[PDB]
Amino acid sequence: DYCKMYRRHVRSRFYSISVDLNSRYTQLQLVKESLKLELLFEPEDGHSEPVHTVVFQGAAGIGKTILARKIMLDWALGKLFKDKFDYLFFIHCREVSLRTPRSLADLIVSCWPDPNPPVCKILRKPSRILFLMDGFDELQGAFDEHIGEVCTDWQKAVRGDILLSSLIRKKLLPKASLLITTRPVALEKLQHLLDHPRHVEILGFSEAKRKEYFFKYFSNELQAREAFRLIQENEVLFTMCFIPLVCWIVCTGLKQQMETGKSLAQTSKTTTAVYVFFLSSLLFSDYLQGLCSLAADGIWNQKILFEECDLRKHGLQKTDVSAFLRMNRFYSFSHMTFQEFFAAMYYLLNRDVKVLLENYGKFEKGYLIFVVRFLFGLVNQERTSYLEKKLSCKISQQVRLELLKWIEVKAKAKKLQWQPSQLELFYCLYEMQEEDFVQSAMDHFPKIEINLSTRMDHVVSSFCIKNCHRVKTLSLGFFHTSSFCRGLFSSLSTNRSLTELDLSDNTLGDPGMRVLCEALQHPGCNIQRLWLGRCGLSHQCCFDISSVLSSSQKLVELDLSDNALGDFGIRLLCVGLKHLLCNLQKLWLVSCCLTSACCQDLALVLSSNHSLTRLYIGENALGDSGVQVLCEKMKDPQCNLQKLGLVNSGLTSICCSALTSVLKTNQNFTHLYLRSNALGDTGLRLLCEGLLHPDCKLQMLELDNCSLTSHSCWNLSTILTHNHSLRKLNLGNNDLGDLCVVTLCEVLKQQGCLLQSLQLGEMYLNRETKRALEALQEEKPELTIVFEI
Amino acid sequence: FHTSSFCRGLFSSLSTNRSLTELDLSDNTLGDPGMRVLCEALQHPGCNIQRLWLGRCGLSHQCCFDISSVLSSSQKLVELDLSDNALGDFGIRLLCVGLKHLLCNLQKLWLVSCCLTSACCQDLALVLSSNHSLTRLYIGENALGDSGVQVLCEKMKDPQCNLQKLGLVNSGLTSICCSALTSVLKTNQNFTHLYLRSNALGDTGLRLLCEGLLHPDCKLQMLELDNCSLTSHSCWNLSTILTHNHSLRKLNLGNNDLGDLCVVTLCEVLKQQGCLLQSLQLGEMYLNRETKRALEALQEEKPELTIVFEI
Ligand SMILES: CC(C)(O)c1coc(S(=O)(=O)NC(=O)Nc2c3c(cc4c2CCC4)C=CC3)c1
Ligand SMILES: Nc1ncnc2c1ncn2[C@@H]1O[C@H](COP(=O)(O)OP(=O)(O)O)[C@@H](O)[C@H]1O
Repeated sequence: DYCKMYRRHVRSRFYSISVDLNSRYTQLQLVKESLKLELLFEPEDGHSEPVHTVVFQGAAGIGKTILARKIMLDWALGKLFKDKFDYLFFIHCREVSLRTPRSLADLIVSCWPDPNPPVCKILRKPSRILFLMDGFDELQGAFDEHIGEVCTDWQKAVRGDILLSSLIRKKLLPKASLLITTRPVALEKLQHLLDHPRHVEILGFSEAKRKEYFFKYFSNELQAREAFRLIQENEVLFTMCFIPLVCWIVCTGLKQQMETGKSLAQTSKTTTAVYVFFLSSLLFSDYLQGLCSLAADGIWNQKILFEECDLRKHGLQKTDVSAFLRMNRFYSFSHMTFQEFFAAMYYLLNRDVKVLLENYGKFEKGYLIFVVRFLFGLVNQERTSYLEKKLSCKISQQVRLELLKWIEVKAKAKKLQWQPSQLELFYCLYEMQEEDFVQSAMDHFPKIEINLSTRMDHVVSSFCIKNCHRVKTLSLGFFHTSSFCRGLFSSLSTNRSLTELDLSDNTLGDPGMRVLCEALQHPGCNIQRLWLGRCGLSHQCCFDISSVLSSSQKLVELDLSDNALGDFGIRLLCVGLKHLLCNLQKLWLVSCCLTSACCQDLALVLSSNHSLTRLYIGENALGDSGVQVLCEKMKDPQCNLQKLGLVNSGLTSICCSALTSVLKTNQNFTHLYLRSNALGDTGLRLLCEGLLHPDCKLQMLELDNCSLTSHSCWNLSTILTHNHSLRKLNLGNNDLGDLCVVTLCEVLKQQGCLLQSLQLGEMYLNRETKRALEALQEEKPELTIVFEI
Repeated sequence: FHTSSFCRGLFSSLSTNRSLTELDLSDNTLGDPGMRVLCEALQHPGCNIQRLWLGRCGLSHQCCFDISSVLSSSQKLVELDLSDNALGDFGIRLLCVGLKHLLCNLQKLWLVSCCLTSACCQDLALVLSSNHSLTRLYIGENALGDSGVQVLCEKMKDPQCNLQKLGLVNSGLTSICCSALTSVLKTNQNFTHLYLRSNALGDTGLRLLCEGLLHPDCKLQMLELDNCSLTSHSCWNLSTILTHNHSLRKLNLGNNDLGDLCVVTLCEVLKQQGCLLQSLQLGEMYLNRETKRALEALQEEKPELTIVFEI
C-alpha cells in the first residue's frame, strides 16, 4: 500500500535525530491554554469549530521539533492516526524559502520519497491529511503586507508565506488538518489568521521524567545515578533541567568530564552559564571570528542553510566544521540556540551593538533578546575575565554601558506594547549576576509587574526583587504554591521599600495566603496596602489576616472582594480589627457571601476601631435587619465612618429609618451608596426625613436602579431646596416622568442650590425635557448633567 | 389622536392669538396638507409664535416649500424642529431658499434623521454664508459622509461664519473629514461645541482633530467622541490635548477601549493645575482596580473635575 511504504520511509527518515530518537526520548508535560497526546484532535465539546487548527507554544529547546518528529514516528509505527487519519506530512520553514514561490505539490514531492507521487490519488480526502509547520518563527516576514493575497489552487506556484497564510485560514484544502509549533512571543497577529484554534503550551520534563532522561542518556546506570545526585546537589541546575535541551547539554558535559577524568561536581557548581562552561570543557581566534560572523549574518539574513559564499566572506574554510555545525554542500547549526549564542559572543570579541538595540522586531518572535540574553551573560565581569583568559581574546566594555542605557530606554518608554515582557528583563538581570550593576540598572523600576508560570520564573523573581531597593508598587501572577509563596515572600519582608502589593485574581489558595501572612508580620516589611480580590480565599485565611492586623501597624487599606469569607470569616476578622493597634482605613468586603449575622460583629468594630473611615460591604444578603443592626451602633457622633456602601444588598424601606437616624446624628458620614435596592418612594421619603436636618453632612447619595417613582418627587424638590451640603446625586434607571424632570430643572434654577452634579442616565425623556436640561446647562454651566443615555 | 378642516378650524384663531410663543406638534400625524394649512395660518402678521417643533409629524418635501414661505415672511420664529421627517435632499434644497432670505431669524435648526444625503450639504453651505442668525445646527443621523462634511467645512472655515454647536451624530464618517474639521477648529472663533458619536473616526481621526485642537486660537468648549471606535494608539494625543488646550471644558469617551495605561496617563495628566477640564466621561468599559483607585484619588484631591467612570 502507498500509505505503508510512505510510513516506512518516514520511519527511516525519523528513526534518529547519530543518536536514536525513541530510546533517548522522554515524555513531556503539556497543558491546553494535562492534555494527553493520544487525546489531541477529538473535540472535548461536541460543537467545536474545525479541530484542524491547533497551535503549540514553548521555550527554546522545549521540544517542539522533538514532539513533531515523535508524532511523525508514532504515525510511522502504527501507534496514532491509523483509524483516524491516513496521511501525515512534514513542512519546515527553513527548507521552504519564502523568496521562491512554490505549490503544495512541491511540498508533497519533497516529503514523499518518490519524486513522482500519485498527486491525483492523494488530493481527494484532506480529512486524513495533516500538514505540520514547525519553527513558525520564519514565516511572517511579509504577513503584515500580504493580508489580502489569497491562493486556493494546490497546483499554483505562489510565495511560500502567502500560500501558508492561505492554508491557515482554512480556504486551501479547508477540511485538511494543520499542526503549527511556534514560539509564544509573537502570536498576537497570528490569532487573527486563526479560525478557532487550540493553543497548547509545552512545559517539558518533571522530576521523574528528568530522572528517566538521565537514565536513557548515559549507558552506565551508576553514572546516571551520580549525575542525578549532583543535579539535586544544585537546586538552581535541577530547576533549570525542566528544559530537555539543558538536560542534553549537562549530560554531554558530564560525559566529557568523567571520560577525561575531570570531576563532575564542578558542573553542578556552575550556574546560569551552562553553555559557556560546556563550550570551555569541549575545547583559533580566526575560527571563532569566522563562526561568529557567520552566525551574525545568519541573524541579519534569516538564513540557516548557509552556503560556501558566507564562509568565504567570513574567512571560514573547509577545515572549519565542528560539532556545533553540521554538514549535509549544506551548512547548518544543530540547534538555533547555539547560533544565537555565537552571534551574542561575536559582539564582544557589523560590530555596532546598536543593531541589537533598535533593529529588534524586524524578525518575528524576537530572535535578538535570547541573543542579548547571552550578551548579559558574557558582559559579567567574572564571566568576561574567564572568557578572555580561556580564549586569549579581549571583551569590549562600552557594551555594558550601552546595554544599561537600553535598560532605561526599555523601562521608561511609552509605547510599551512592542517591547518584550518585563520577565525577559528579569531573566537577563538574573543571567548577568553582577550585583552593583543589577542594583543600579534596576532602581529604575518603581512599579514591577510579573506573571510567573514555572520554577525558573520564581527563582529569577526571588533574585531580582531581592536585589531591588526602590520599588513601591508590586504585582504578581501565579498563572498555572506553598513553596513558591515561601520562596518569593521571604525576601519581601526584608524589602524596606515596598508599599503596595497587588495579588488580585491569583488563585494562590488558602495555604499560600497563610504563607503570605507569616511573611508580612515580620517587622521589616513596609507594605501599607494589600489587595486580594478573587484570590479564592476562605474563612481559614481570616485567622491569619487577623493576626497580621493585630501585629502590623503599617497596613492602611485592605481588599477581600469576591472571596467566600462568610459571616464566620467576618467574625474572625473583627477580632483583629477590634485590636487597639489596627490602623486600617479602607476595607472592601464586596460579594464576600455574607449574611446579616456578621453585621452585629461589624458594629463592634465601629466602636472599637476609629481609624476605619470607609467601608464597602455591598453585594451581600445583609438585609434590613443587618443594616439596622449596623446603624443602631453607627448613630454615635464619635463613630468615624465616612463612605459606607450597600450596593445590591436587597434592602427595603425598613432600614431607611435607621439610615435617617444616622444622617441626623453622624457629622462625618459624607458619602453613601444604595443602588440596586428596592427602596421605593416611601424609602426615599424616609431618607428625606433626615436629609432635611440642619446638621446633615451627606455629600453624595447614590440611588441608581433603586426602583423609584414620581410620587415622592416633591421630596426630591425639598431635598434640593434645603440641603446646602449635598453636592452630588444619582437617579439612573428611575422612571420619574417628565413633570419630575422639569420640576427638578426649575428647582435647580435658583441660586440657593449648591448641587454640583446629577445623573439621569438611561431613561426616555421628552423634547421639552431636553430643552429644559439644555437651558439649565446653559445659564449655569457648573451643574453637570448626564441626562443623555 | 385618531385633518385639513380640523387644522383650519383650530389654527385660524392661532394667528389672531397675540400671546402664543411655543407650539408643540410632535408625533401628530397631521400629514402634509395639514402642515400646509398650518403654514398659511402662521404667516399671518398677527401670530407671535417664536418656536415650532414638528418631530415625527410624517411630513415630506412638499411641506418644505410652505415652510420656506413662512420663514421668508415671518421674522418672529426663532428655532425650528423637523426631526424624523423624510424631507430628503430635495426638501433641504427647498428649505435653503427660505433660509437664505435676508429676513430669516432662525437660530436653532434640527434636521435629525431627515433621510438626507451628501448632495444637500452643498446647499446648506450657502445658508451659513447667507444667514448669520443660525447659531446651532443638528444634522446628525444622516448618510452625509466625508464628502458632505468636507463640503460643509470648506465653506465653514470663514471666521465670519456664526455657527456654534454643529452635530454629526451617527453620520457614518471616517478620518477623511477630520482634516476639514481641523481647519474649522483652526479658523473659526465661535465653533464651541461639536458632536461625533457613532462615527468610525479611529485613532488617525483623533490625531487629525488634535492637529487643530492644539492651535492657540482654538475655542472648542466640548468634543464628544462616544462610540467612535477609538483605541490606545493616539493616547499621547489625548494627553497633549489636555495639557495644551486651555479652553476645552468637557469631553466624552464612552464605548472606547483605551486600556488601563491610557486611563492612568489621563489621571496623571489631569493631576496638574494646568488643566481646566471640568467634566469627563468613561462610561461602559471594564477598567482595573488600580484604575479605580486612581480615579477615586483624582476625584478626591480635585472635586471640581467630574468623572462618570462607573458603568
Ligand atoms: C516569558 C517566557 C514565557 O518565559 C518566555 C518568552 O519567550 C521565551 S523563549 O521562547 O525565548 N524561550 C526561552 O527563553 N527558553 C529558555 C529558558 C531558560 C534557559 C534557556 C532557555 C533557552 C536555552 C537556555 C530559563 C527559563 C527559560 C520564554
Ligand atoms: N521529548 C524529548 N526527549 C528527550 N530529549 C528531548 C526531548 N525534546 C527535546 N529534547 C532535547 O532537546 C534537543 C532538541 O531541541 P528541540 O526539540 O529542537 O527544541 P525546539 O523544539 O524548541 O526547537 C535535543 O538535543 C534533545 O536532547
